[PDB]
Amino acid sequence: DISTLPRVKVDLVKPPFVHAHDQVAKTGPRVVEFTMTIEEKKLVIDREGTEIHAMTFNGSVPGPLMVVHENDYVELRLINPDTNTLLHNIDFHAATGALGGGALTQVNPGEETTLRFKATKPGVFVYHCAPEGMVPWHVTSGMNGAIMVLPRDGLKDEKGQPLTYDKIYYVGEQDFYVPKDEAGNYKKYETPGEAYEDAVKAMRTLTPTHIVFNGAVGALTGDHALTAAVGERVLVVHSQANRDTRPHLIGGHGDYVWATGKFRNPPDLDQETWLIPGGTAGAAFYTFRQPGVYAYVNHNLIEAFELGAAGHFKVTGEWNDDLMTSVVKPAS
Amino acid sequence: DISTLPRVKVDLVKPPFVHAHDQVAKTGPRVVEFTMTIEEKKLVIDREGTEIHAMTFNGSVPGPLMVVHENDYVELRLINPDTNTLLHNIDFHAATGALGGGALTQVNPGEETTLRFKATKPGVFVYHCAPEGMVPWHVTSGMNGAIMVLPRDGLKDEKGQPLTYDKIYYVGEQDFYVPKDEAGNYKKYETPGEAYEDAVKAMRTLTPTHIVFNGAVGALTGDHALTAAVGERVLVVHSQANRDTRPHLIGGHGDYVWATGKFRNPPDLDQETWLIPGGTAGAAFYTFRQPGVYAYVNHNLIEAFELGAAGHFKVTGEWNDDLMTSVVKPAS
Amino acid sequence: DISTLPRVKVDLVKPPFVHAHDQVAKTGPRVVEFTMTIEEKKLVIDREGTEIHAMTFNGSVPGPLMVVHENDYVELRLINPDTNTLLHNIDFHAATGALGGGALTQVNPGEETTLRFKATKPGVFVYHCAPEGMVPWHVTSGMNGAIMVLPRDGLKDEKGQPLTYDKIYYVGEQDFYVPKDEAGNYKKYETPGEAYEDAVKAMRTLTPTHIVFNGAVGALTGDHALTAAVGERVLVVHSQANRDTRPHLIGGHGDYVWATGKFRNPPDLDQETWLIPGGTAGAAFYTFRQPGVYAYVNHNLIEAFELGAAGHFKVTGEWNDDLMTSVVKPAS
Ligand SMILES: O=N[O-]
Ligand SMILES: O=N[O-]
Ligand SMILES: O=N[O-]
Ligand SMILES: [Cu+2]
Ligand SMILES: [Cu+2]
Ligand SMILES: [Cu+2]
Ligand SMILES: [Cu+2]
Ligand SMILES: [Cu+2]
Ligand SMILES: [Cu+2]
Repeated sequence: DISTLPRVKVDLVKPPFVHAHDQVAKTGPRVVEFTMTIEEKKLVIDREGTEIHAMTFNGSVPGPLMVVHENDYVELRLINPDTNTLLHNIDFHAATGALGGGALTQVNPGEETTLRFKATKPGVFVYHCAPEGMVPWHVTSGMNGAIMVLPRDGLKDEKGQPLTYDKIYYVGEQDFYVPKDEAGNYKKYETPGEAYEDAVKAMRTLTPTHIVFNGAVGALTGDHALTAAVGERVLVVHSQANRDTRPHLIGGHGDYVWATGKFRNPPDLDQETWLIPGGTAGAAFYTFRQPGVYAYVNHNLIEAFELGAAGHFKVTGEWNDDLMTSVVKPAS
Repeated sequence: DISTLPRVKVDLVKPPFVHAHDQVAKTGPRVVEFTMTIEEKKLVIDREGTEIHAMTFNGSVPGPLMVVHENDYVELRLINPDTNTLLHNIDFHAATGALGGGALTQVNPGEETTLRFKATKPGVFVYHCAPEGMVPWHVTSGMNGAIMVLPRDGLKDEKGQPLTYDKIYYVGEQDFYVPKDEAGNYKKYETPGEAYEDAVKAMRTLTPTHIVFNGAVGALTGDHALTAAVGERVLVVHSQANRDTRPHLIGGHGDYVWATGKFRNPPDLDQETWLIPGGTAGAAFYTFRQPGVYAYVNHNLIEAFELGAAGHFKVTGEWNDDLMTSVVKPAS
Repeated sequence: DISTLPRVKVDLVKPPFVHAHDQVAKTGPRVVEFTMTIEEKKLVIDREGTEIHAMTFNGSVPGPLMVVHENDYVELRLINPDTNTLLHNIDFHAATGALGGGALTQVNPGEETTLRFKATKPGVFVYHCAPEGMVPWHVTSGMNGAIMVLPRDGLKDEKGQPLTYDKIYYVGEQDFYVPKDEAGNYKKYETPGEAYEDAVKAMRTLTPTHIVFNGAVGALTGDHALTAAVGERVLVVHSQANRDTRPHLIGGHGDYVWATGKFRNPPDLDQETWLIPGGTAGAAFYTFRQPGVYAYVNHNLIEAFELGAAGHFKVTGEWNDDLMTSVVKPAS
């Protein structure tokens, strides 16, 4: 009887940060209560000042990472305020039935709904909006995120030994398809209905105009760079709701990688680059061994360095000259 | 001596259905005899009525799924009737030597040939036409299918326990590259020779105009939706002869997935989405747990919902409110 | 103390050949000394005579395959002669720290540098040039290669038994993005600075104009076809620094495949086609069973047969009619 289970309310945080949770379950199964509010808003996505009408869960692209344990129940209250103009819903790849919840969560502006589902499979999973007849538009406008369902005894390596992370970050990679005129400049629109056929035409090229981490070119750089220290074990969760991506930590590795994100499978070891299929979330564990700046990129380098799919880690600590050294510094 | 083996003639069926076979081999190795007749025909591939000149094995896109056991011999009689205009052949990725049989099966219109090969590796494998100098044209005009070579003791899970399916479906995903004029309308042609350079130019964009299951937008929907019942174990074989695809069952999972299709490898567990590389067939096993409509899609959602790469399952049975429930239905 | 280790100087060879090495380490850890000289040069990449300004390590696209054992130290002397015009550096995906060495190896023309790093993870790894603000231009102009770090006890199969290769080849697959005018003809340029914005614009299409093995259409064909004999165990290392590829040996298989190239993981068995993500190197082991010509291709067949991503193996020996035979040769 689900009514006899403990309930716990989670307060979500903005990516790339992740709400507090326990890796190993410290309670029995619980109903884990989340609330998200849909926000349609203008977002500046690049250095040129290109501004799109984003569709978001909780004001961010991506939506927040939700974290539960296997065989918990996830209960989501989804709010569509009357300040929005569109119908939205939510589909969880973690859930079973009703198009992942999409069939049960259609909310017009001024409506709310509450969905409960049992998290029966451990892994990281995409969630996204999926309104009938409009699915790729919503998803490619930013309306996606991920949920992590941890095994009750936490993560394990290929030999079944515990893998415990010290820090976790969530990188949502978003492909935008900003409509272009024939000269190649981005077009702007006065209503969603007036933008829609042009959105569809831009999507049908299959060529994103921008591919960004955390919602904008340069979002995970500067004062918003990811951080770690030498010796820290970091889990990076990475999702892409629509298009394949190939994450790579420049100067590092994926020590243990679940490229398709499902923790019942043994991880791949020592990866340089891993492929996360469109519509999947993956997770990579790394222990930093050197200080300095790392670039975390989609290793289609055009996507990384021309279209925006790159962020930085700033790592503190001691340099290890055994692992790498300049023997002769650049000279004539 | 192959002449001392039993011979069994198979009568093929139209995808997404699969000819009758045994999962566990009930005989010793056999020569399994198949016949396919090449048919060049006009096919309407979308709701707008876009009509292409398809090149098919046995009148269908994809070609039929052939099913044998490891170390059977496959004997194929390939017929190119004099009503066709082109040279064709057949390459099996399951076979060893002679470009998969392609070098030995070149048939002009009015010719036939018979190829025999030993199915030495268990898995699902693409087959396709591959005439010298014209390969991608034939393949992207529909001339591809798959063959499943089952282990003699049937499929096994990651622990080596039997996995037995109740139903099997074959989804062939086809990328078409319909030539477009500068305004973006599809062009039409009076002969294959007159279409060819325009075909090549359209292929060189690397951007399909259509991506469809079972040969047309909406082919696996409505009265042609895939079916199952709650509790049924279903194997979905999915092939793509030219381009990567990322299947996803909306509302379900791949309980056991061989994303690159080869059964000597342990399956990946609990997949949301899996990547099948171009030129590969993969196979996903799922036990349905909820009734209703599921969408089976390529999870590039643009490819799914704008370009045609989506089908439906209709699943009968009892709803499980423990797994998913609406707690508060959408309301003001 | 690294000064007490043996030093061994390697003389590199042109791809697809690989310098001589031992599969099983016959010495303790060593400092393995390599020298590469950067060469900017004009290269004819297709049958039409399209000529690009290539940027190379050691005069070749790809750069040479370096081969060391796990926990060796790699010491590279990188030379940028004053005959070149650009700044270059080198990033090794095998290395840990300083952006894979990129931060420590920036060499102006007329400069050289020496980097040492410990090869701590066994696998095949990409290396490439990565100058700040210009990364995809250098990489997509040919400035990439791979390094193989073998386990000290050589390669092993999925059961931990030795896999020993008789021959090894390195296939570098390169995506070029040759700028096109509006009519679609390739443009030509009088300086790198004058080409750069057009390079960027061509890259931003995400649609390569050429995809080639060993630096040009047809490079691994004819007198430069790869060779083997029936019964020979061949390892093919394949890298792609920027874009996903899906290798396939037409008429063969990948008996044992490390699609993401890392030897601590068990190989995938019996692959028809495998996906190597952009920014990764993979390795496939095959024992030839039939003589004749094989085509080794990217199984996006458009990329293979229209854009250049295809090479040949010529295999000597005895035909096995048990594995494949023409029963009835093509006839009326
Ligand atoms: O085929 N693009 O996901
Ligand atoms: O690179 N397309 O398969
Ligand atoms: O998304 N191309 O690597
Ligand atoms: Cu929405
Ligand atoms: Cu989805
Ligand atoms: Cu054909
Ligand atoms: Cu093929
Ligand atoms: Cu360079
Ligand atoms: Cu790199």
